[PDB]
Formats: sequence, structure tokens, C-alpha cells
Amino acid sequence: MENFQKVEKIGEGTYGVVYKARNKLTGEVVALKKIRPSTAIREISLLKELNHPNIVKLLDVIHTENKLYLVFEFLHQDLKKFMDASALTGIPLPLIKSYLFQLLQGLAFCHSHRVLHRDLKPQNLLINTEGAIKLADFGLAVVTLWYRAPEILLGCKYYSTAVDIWSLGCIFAEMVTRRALFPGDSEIDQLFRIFRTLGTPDEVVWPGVTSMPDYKPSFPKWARQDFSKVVPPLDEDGRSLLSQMLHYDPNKRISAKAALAHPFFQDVTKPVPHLRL
Ligand SMILES: Nc1nc(Nc2ccc(S(N)(=O)=O)cc2)sc1C(=O)c1ccccc1
Repeated sequence: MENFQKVEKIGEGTYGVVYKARNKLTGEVVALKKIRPSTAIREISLLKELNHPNIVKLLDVIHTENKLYLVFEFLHQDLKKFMDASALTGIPLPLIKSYLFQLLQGLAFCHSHRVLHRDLKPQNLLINTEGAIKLADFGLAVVTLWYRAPEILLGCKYYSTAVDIWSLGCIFAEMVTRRALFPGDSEIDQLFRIFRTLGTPDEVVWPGVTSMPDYKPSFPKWARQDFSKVVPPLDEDGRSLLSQMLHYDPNKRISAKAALAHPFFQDVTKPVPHLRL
């Protein structure tokens, strides 16, 4: 825009580009997403009221010249970069726990306001020097499929808040092991990597799964893998919580509210991360 001086591009997606920018007048530093309807723009105006310490603040929405600009408070690093920077040693468990706890608080909040994120991934989880982590780039009602819930992959038409819990469980596992849990490179490879680890779902663990849009009786039947092999460095409380975030049945999958009460968070604290900016 004219009122903003681009400092640098900080990301690109299949629907918008995000820039670090400075308000030529107020001098405030922000993240500005540029996109090239009515229900949508109104769905966005709603996001503006969504204020929580673990949700990136949407400051302004400007629709002009066939472009839609969203102005957000700026955070200095995303979780993908922090995880890469922490690959040699790993993020200490207490910080992993703090981040997971905070993200669950953010989801508990949006979900209670009937707002779903739909596309959680390390690149849209932002952190600051104070130890906070916040949800960014909420999705409206080469793409990474790694954090996609199985019901989406199987063609469900109506997502539930459970899709966000699944994505967060995948991210939790990745922080712990320092390797993506299900790194699929296509929708079917993504689905099959999930099946190879958690077992091919059936009517027993997921009632109604065989009648889903993209379910094929021809899917291979893989046995579920021992969970202790999936995220070895994780203690039993963590594995227990993870297994609940990764239940196949969206209705059995733990809610963010319930997850916050899990024994895993009994000793949660808020550590300071070591951030190189
Ligand atoms: N508020 C906000 N601040 C951001 N700063 C940022 C992001 C990454 C890095 S990096 N790669 O670690 O050097 C450094 C700063 S991004 C952002 C968004 O709201 C957003 C928008 C669309 C998609 C994803 C995020």
C-alpha cells in the first residue's frame, strides 16, 4: 500500500503474500497480507473481534483496488524456523509443553467462538522473545498436507473443531521428535502415511468411515503401530495426550478444553526461548 513501506517479504501462499511493513505514519511495524466477497469480508470483520493472547491480533482490514489487505501485529519468528534452528539439540520439553498449552488455550478460545483455523502448521504459529506463541493466518470456510486431518483427506464436507486438534497433535509430535509425523507429498500418500502409523481405520474405531466420500474399500489394511515407537522421547503423559489428539473419529478426538486439563500439563511453566533474530 501507499501508507506502508515494505521492509521485506516474509512469506507467500496460494492466496496471499505476507510482508513485514512499517506504517509510514505511526511507524508501527506490522505483518501485512495482500490478497488479490461479502460473506468472506464479513467473516474477516469477525476475526477482528477475536482477541486472545495466543491469537495474532488482526489490526485492520482494507479492501481497495481489487486487493484485500490484512494488517496484523508483527511477531519475529515462526515455529517452523525455530524448530529448524533447534534441530541439533531439540526444543526443551518444558518449552514444547508451554507452546502446546498456549496453542490449546488459543484453540479453546476460537472454538468456543465457533471459529476454526483449518490450516495449522509450524509456519503459521508465531513466537516472540517473551515465551508466547500465537495462532496466525486463520483459514476461511506447493501446499503442505502434513497436518491435514484424515476426515478432510477422506472428503468430509463439513469440518469440525477436531481438525485443528489433529493438526496441533501432528505439530506436537514434530516438536518432540524433530521430524514431521506424516510427511505426505500427495493427498493419498498423506492418507496412507497416517494409515501406516495409526492403522487403517475401520468401522470399529471410526463409525461411518467406510461411507465417507473418498473412502475406497480397496485401501490397504495396515496394522496400527506401537505408539512408543512413534514419539519415543515423549513420556507417557505426553503420549497419552497425543493419542487423544490423534483419534480417527472426530467425535472421539479430544477437545482443546479437555486437553488443557490433561495430566501432561500438571507441571507446565512458561520458559523463555532462545531466539536468534
Ligand atoms: N503477524 C505475523 N508476523 C509474522 N512475522 C514473521 C513470520 C515468519 C518469520 S521467519 N520465517 O521465522 O523469519 C519472521 C517473522 S507472519 C505474521 C502473520 O500474521 C502471517 C500471515 C500469513 C501467513 C503466516 C503468518
